[PDB]
Amino acid sequence: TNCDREPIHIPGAIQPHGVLLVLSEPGLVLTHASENAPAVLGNSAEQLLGAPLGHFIEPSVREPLEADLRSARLKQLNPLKVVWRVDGVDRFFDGIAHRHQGRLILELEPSSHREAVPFLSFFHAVRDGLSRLRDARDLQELCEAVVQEVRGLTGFDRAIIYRFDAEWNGSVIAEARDARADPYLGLHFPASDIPRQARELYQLNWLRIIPTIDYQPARVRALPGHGEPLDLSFSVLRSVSPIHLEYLHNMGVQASMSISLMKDGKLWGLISCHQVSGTRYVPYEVRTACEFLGEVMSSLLAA
Amino acid sequence: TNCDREPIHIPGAIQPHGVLLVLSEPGLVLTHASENAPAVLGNSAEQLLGAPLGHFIEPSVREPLEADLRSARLKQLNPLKVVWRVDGVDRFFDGIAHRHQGRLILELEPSSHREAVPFLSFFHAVRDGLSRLRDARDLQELCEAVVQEVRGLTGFDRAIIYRFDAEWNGSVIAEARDARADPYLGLHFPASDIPRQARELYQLNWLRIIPTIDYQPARVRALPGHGEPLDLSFSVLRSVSPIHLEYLHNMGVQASMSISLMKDGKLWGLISCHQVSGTRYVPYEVRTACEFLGEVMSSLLAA
Ligand SMILES: */C=C\C1=C(C)C(=O)N/C1=C\c1[nH]c(Cc2[nH]c(/C=C3\NC(=O)C(C=C)=C3C)c(C)c2CCC(=O)O)c(CCC(=O)O)c1C
Ligand SMILES: */C=C\C1=C(C)C(=O)N/C1=C\c1[nH]c(Cc2[nH]c(/C=C3\NC(=O)C(C=C)=C3C)c(C)c2CCC(=O)O)c(CCC(=O)O)c1C
Repeated sequence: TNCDREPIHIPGAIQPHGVLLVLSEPGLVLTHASENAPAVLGNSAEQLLGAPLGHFIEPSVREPLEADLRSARLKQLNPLKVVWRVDGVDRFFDGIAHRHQGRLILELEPSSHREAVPFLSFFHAVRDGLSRLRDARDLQELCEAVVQEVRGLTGFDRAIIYRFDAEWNGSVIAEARDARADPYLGLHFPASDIPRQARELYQLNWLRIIPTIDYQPARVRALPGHGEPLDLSFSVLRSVSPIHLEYLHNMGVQASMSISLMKDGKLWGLISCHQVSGTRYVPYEVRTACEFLGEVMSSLLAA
Repeated sequence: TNCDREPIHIPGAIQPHGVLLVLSEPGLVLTHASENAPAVLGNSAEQLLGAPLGHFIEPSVREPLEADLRSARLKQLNPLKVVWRVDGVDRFFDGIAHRHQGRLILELEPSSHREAVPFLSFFHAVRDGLSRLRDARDLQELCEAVVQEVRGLTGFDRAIIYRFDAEWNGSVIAEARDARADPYLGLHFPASDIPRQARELYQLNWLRIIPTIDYQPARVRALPGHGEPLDLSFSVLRSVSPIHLEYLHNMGVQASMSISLMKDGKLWGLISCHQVSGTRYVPYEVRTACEFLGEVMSSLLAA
């Protein structure tokens, strides 16, 4: 048994700082809604399950949202602009929608505290970041550039490159840190700290974020006949394995984010980030800029 | 003599669809203004020369603009938001500012016809583009990906990869085209079609755009004692060599854009684009996304 066996892709629950919905196609009837919807959205699961999405959307953004949701080109279209009209009182969300195993999953995170131009911060992050990565003259300089850039953009206490060896053991080959975070640079860890089914999932889904390791999972409720494990492999809000939360607690880490580094189709390593005290809800534009930099680094892993 | 000798970096004039200003430091007094300022800005050179920039800027965007102009971090801060208050009647511009040879040059192009979210189109362009470039499995697939993406983003009739050989002759090794543009794929051209001082300039300044080859150059006027050739090497609006305009006329090309491809610090090739009929004022976000893709391709020129 041991670590390789837990089915981390179907926990039945999400991290409660966003809301997860499942939408029928083509009608966009909600078949599933996470149970934190009252706190986040201002509606109960009973109001949600079996209602059409449009009923809750401010009418002027409604048709474009529905058009996007039916597009597949789906992302490419993320993030979706979601204005949730309840009281109302519009609430604003970035929607991240994806299709997996026959389900259309729409995840809602509250739109950033504004106020700077939308997507300007992404524009600058990836331009400045690309040119620092291109200054690197070898693999070690690349790693140190990436970790400095990611720590700069996010404000995480620690950011490392964690490289896998042939046996899937890993080592900390680059680190940028606040002084206040103990230095992990140079440490090697056994393969079971990132077990096989996690590594397999992380070859497909290149980003995970845990803005606080102390949260109450919000169960995903479903219409009768629906529900039945929801495959959450590509869902950003997926509740993470409790044994990993305990590992982070024991490391003394309150919040985490990691990004897969790919090479020739195979997981090569991770950019891994920790907040040592306090939480870390990384804004959408920052997270996405960091993933973009990880894709650039992955493409450069030919030098 | 021949082609290598013309001093293309100091033509004394600009392409008239934007305005070029030179600003003193730290006071931001205009020492130079291109003579098309009446058409573009609504002020004469006489009103401009020796006035402080702030006098013309809408007061609520004035302090941040001046702060940026004095920053160096200068870009990194481009584009600058420039609201020009004359009549007034605000007019809106993207400012591209740079320092070169001791001058602070501010170039003003009219802000795009709006209306979509600012920088959203850049966000999508570089994300979708990066993932198509990463699908390429060899140099030829890379070239064909780049040319398809750039043509898709811009709408140019033709987009090619033009690769330099050891003697600086070039060949068209990839092409995407409207059918209506003759195919240049496979053609080789002599080194003098892109002469030595152009190639040297294009190792430093990675983008040039000619939205119409038929334009009246707008001379750059200067305060007494100033003026004296303005080095326009890094200026986007720099008027281009008339012999090159004739070459484009003769190719049957009405508008052009090219991007340098760099490898190990040396010019490797160009992404070159043509509009065969009609003009092509590529919006700022599109141009900048194309340059970003050229930087990615340049970084990948290790495979
Ligand atoms: C057998 C069970 C497990 C033991 C024992 C253990 O130590 N982890 C077990 C299961 C497990 N881990 C993860 C995900 C995971 N683990 C890491 C490990 C590290 N983070 C670091 O910074 C370092 C070294 C400094 C190590 C080593 C990481 C980065 C991750 C990814 C998640 C994150 O970024 O925090 C999982 C999967 C958790 C999930 O996706 O649900 C499991 C089951
Ligand atoms: C000796 C004078 C010149 C002769 C003869 C000639 O043919 N060109 C001469 C000078 C010259 N060229 C350029 C810039 C330039 N030339 C090219 C050439 C090509 N564009 C194509 O698509 C192809 C093949 C299909 C060729 C070959 C290009 C791309 C450029 C860059 C400008 C642009 O993108 O249109 C200059 C410099 C012009 C300037 O920067 O002021 C000069 C002096």
